[PDB]
Amino acid sequence: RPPDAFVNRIDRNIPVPARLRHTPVSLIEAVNDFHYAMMNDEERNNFYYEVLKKHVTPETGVLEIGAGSGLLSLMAAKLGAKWVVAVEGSEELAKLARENIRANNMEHQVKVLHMMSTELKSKHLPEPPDVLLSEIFGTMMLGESALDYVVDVRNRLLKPTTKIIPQFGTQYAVPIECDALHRISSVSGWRDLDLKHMMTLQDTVSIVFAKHYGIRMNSVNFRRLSDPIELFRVDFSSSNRNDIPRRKHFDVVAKESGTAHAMLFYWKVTDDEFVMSTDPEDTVNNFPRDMQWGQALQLLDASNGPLPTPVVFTEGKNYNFECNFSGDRVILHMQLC
Amino acid sequence: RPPDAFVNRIDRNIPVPARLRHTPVSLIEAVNDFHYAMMNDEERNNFYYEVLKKHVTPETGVLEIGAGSGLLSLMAAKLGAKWVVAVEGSEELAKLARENIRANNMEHQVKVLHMMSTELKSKHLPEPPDVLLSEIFGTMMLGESALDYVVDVRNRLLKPTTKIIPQFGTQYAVPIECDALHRISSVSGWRDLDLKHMMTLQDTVSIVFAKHYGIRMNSVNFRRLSDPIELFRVDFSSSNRNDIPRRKHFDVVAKESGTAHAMLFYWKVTDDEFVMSTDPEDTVNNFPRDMQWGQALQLLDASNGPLPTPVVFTEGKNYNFECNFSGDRVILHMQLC
Ligand SMILES: Nc1ncnc2c1ncn2[C@@H]1O[C@H](CSCC[C@H](N)C(=O)O)[C@@H](O)[C@H]1O
Ligand SMILES: Nc1ncnc2c1ncn2[C@@H]1O[C@H](CSCC[C@H](N)C(=O)O)[C@@H](O)[C@H]1O
Repeated sequence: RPPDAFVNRIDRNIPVPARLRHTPVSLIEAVNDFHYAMMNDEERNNFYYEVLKKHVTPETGVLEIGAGSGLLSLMAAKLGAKWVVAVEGSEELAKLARENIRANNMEHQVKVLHMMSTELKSKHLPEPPDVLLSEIFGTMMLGESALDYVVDVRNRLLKPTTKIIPQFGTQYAVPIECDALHRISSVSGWRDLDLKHMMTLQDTVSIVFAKHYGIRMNSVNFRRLSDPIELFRVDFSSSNRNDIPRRKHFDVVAKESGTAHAMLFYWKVTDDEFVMSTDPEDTVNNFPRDMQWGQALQLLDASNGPLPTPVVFTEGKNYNFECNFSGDRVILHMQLC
Repeated sequence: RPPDAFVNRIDRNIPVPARLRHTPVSLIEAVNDFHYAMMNDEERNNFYYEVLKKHVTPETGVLEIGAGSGLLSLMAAKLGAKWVVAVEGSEELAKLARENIRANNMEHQVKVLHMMSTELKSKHLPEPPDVLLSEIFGTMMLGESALDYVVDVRNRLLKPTTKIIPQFGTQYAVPIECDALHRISSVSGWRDLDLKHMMTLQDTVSIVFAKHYGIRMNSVNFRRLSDPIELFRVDFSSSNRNDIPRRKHFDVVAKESGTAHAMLFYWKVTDDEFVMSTDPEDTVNNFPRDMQWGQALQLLDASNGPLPTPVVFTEGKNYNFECNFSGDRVILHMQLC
């Protein structure tokens, strides 16, 4: 009986079926919160299948960072890989991956190791892999430290001819007007009652996932006020942290007049002709993707006064933004200068 | 300098304006996550204004449970209340309420006490109030223990003629088919790869807010498969916990054929002719309400087998559900029998 069995925190008058009772709550939460949505992103699954298909042969050894359900590792095995090893940091997700492997009679082909990729050593593998596979992207592309984890494996366990899937990733930002977002992130007053003091607290610093607001970008009216800003691009086979500056400046030309309530962040990952994008334009008919990755938002303050100042764009004018990054390049912030 | 100053957990390369720097993170989170949306629910504000208007005179003393921003207490003062006392459990929200009161020059009329209502005593008030006011409703109506807190004050601090605002609340449930929800809460497979084992973990126990899924009910296709089920009704001036059974059974007649993926929960609060509803039908044009309260969902399992069994409705047939409550009546669960 696990100390964190699901049944423990449920009220004793509420029924819990046997299949859930003694399962750790953390696993039920991970699968219900994330994994069903991931597995229903058919375009994501197809992207990985098509890219793997270009590379996997009976002679190809495949290493995956982050087994999860085991789906992508199962794909590599389906495609006839020589061997597949997947690392998974979560003990319970590792067990679950093994169950899915068992269900598809592939225990002889796919091995799941419970460990973080940082702890993986050459002795844990039959030989250096021909393919390195991962899907550890966040709502922000590098949100789950994809670059750092791939770099660590790339430095230590691969060989010169190893194909890293996926190869490329680009993080974008675009200033947007969005009245729905504005109405849940600001206030002025109610009739003759002044509530402007509430604005002193407006969080124009944090990156917040659209999901956290309760919003799906594809389901509200918003306007992109400029062409997309490429914040940075990485090649997972060659890039390092220092390929991304700690501070960058961008000249943003307004294509539309309006209020830039927020910066909208989305990304695009590619490998040869195949593309995995979180641009709302590309996810109108991909509800599971909008639920699993969605997009991120940072509210914009034009200045540093006692109250936030709206960022107002006039068509045809230039707007300079300073982008600051954390050391690991995971956290960023856009400030009008 | 507070130990939990907002600036503390922000990366040192990311700018933070003075207005945010030394403010406790908990306050910034509460206001950004909840209070802007609340304050932009114009129908909620109008409901309270109109009900207060029926009762508040220069002779009326008003007690509010839960000051928050201070908006509703400010309304009572605007309407010319004799005196207004609002309790607020959060020290920082109490301070914020006081700031809003100051901004509207009403410090002589509205007093905010930092305490939970359970700690409020007769000596803290000028006299027993003529009006008790609260907006402590959750996504589930009793989710923030509204009944318990009102009952405690009602037992101790009021007088026979005290008007309790709002008077009535009714919690509803309705079985729904919703393909979008289904696609982020289930899986069967991917091509020839069997993923049915993942279904052993489907959480058909928890009440989960639509917001948590990332979903807004008014923005996805869903079908109500029966008339609404009234789970319980309360009169805040008279009801107690034992007016709600610990277990209830409901006969639900299918009006439509389809799969009942989930029970959808919403509520309606009334006082005389005025209504505050979280039924999606009533919130199509109230985005802030859908963001602040929204609706709740419980996934349905027809049985207690090793895998979940879909609940399938055929038009014209009867379906029996057992509703179990926690002791405080805050948590409930619907099970097909
Ligand atoms: N550096 C690392 N080492 C091992 N596991 C990791 C990791 N970073 C993330 N993970 C795990 O990787 C998974 C990412 S999501 C699962 C992806 C899965 N292969 C699929 O495509 O369907 C999570 O289960 C997480 O626990
Ligand atoms: N029993 C209780 N005693 C005191 N404060 C409470 C309470 N239950 C909830 N609260 C506080 O009540 C507030 C509810 S939301 C704020 C409502 C505000 N009066 C408005 O209508 O705009 C929160 O700030 C919460 O901290």
